[PDB]
Amino acid sequence: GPSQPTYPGDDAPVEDLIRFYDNLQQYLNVVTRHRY
Amino acid sequence: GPSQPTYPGDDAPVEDLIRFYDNLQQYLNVVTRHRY
Repeated sequence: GPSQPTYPGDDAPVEDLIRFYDNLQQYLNVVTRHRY
Repeated sequence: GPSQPTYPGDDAPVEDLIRFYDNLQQYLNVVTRHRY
């Protein structure tokens, strides 16, 4: 659902950043409902 | 370039989250070079 994605940190490795990217993808998909 | 994207905050509005999404898109595009 509209789960607020957790931010690992600034020094987070690119893999976890990919994770955050996908988690933001899901979150944004939900909250924006593709209105951007 | 590989500019480390700035994190606005947890309560950041979805627009700025879109911004961070695109900034992460650029950053990840660079650093991963599409290897994910």
